Amino acid sequence: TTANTHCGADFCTWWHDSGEINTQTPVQPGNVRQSHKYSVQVSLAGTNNFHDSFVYESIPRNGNGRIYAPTDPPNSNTLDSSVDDGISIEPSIGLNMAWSQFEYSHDVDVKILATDGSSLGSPSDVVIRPVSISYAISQSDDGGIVIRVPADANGRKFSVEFKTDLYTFLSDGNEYVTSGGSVVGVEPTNALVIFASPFLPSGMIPHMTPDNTQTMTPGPINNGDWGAKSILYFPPGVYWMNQDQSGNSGKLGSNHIRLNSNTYWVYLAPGAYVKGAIEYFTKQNFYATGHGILSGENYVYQANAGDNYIAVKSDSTSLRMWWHNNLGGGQTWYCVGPTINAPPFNTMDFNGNSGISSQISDYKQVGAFFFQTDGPEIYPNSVVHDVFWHVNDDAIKIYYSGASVSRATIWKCHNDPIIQMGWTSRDISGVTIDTLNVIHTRYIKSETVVPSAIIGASPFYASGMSPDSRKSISMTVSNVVCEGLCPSLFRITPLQNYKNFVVKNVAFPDGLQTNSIGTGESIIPAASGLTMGLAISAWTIGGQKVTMENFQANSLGQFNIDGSYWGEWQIS
Repeated sequence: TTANTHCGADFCTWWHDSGEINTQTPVQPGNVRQSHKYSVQVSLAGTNNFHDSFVYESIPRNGNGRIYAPTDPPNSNTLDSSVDDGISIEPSIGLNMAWSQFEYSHDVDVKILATDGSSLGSPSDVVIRPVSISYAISQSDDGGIVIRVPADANGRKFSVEFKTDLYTFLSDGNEYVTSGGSVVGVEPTNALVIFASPFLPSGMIPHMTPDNTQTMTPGPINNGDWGAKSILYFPPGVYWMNQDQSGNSGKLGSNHIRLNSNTYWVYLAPGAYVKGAIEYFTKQNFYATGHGILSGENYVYQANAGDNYIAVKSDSTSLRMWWHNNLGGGQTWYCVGPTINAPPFNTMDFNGNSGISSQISDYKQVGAFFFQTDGPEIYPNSVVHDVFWHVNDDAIKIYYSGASVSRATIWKCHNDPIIQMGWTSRDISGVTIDTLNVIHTRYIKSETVVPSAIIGASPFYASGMSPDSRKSISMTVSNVVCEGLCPSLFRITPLQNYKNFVVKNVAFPDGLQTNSIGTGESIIPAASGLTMGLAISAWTIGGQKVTMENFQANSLGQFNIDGSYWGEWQIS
């Protein structure tokens, strides 16, 4: 039955006429998975004039289950039993992520109701993360929860969490368990994320004509349907890859969009939902903008675009959501507005020549339950701001100089650190990360090869390598909050020098883990001939300051930094 939406310059919501409630299997090709538990509505602030806003839902394994090929029957267990895809207990306890996005320029109220017979609870039972930004919350007479969201040029991106819905993740140090063990995370069984986004900057909506734009028609995407125009435009509606590379129809997750070199802009309207992935070929500056969604939900784990999209890992040919393999040099990617859902592998890589950078803002990543779902690369001189990324691998990969990352909210599953700087020797300077909110983690294991930490550097990816004393990493990391019983601040295997490395204003309000798993302990081992020039200040845990008197492994900071570095680093 019919939704009551609103779209003006004040705020904009949307719907889909092919929503499907489904918690177990893939949705139909032309359908969109819709929240089984929540409705969301938006009104101008204080007016009690509520309009429907679609609530999407994403589930572990996308309903496909453990399958080797995208044409396999769902939940048929064709993936080899030895492959760990990053999912274990999550389906049996009902874990999923729902979200709703709208556009706004004026203060609004957001109303949430349950649709499955649940009681949401009183307003005092609600927590909104990141906790750095608080909200006025009230209860309506029908039991609904109402949140006042003020206008903000940067928008707001937040998780609404109800006490009686929370699941407690327990681990024995090797696997999640249903009782006993140690607490490694507390988060919604049924997550609900709100994206209150600003309207796009005028320069990030392309000027489209019939001559310069291929306008797509909702329905199946057959090979070549995307054409060869400057701009590829997806208006509101549902779209899905429907053929394999040979042109056989009725196959999902069996191809991606290899753009003509003419096409430099992909524009996703609000209310567009595209099941696919994008590979650019152009040698000029290129774009991904708009408030639509690109979803990898039909792709299997590690889907190999060089081998029929099956679940065989290749670092070179496993499918990225945003990809390029033919860079010309002197290029910038402009990514402003999009949401990606359910990536099968690493989310973004641009290859071919080193002269690349990105400007990324108002950019979201959800439903990333699989291993290897890292955040986008942070190429030289990139500027990233106002992002919300769910990840089960490296969130922020600092491999290049000059980059800035600001106002990033990260929801971690159980693999690799928040910030990653390791794998090889690197020379980096001029990097700033500020206002970083880590709102959840749920590490099963305490690890250093894939560091379970906020600031991490993995050891050498290959044997017969030596740390390089002529190289150094320098950066500033400021205004960090980790919420919940948290992992360690630092796990760095030194592969080169650390110099003028500033870490300031870092808070762990709920404490570090202090369990027998050991995840809370920071670890920086000896590395002969290298310096560890860390300047740490204003580090608090549970509201108490970490100082030179309580930093140690068996005290508050749990900072097991090797004694060989004494004097090179300081906490103040």
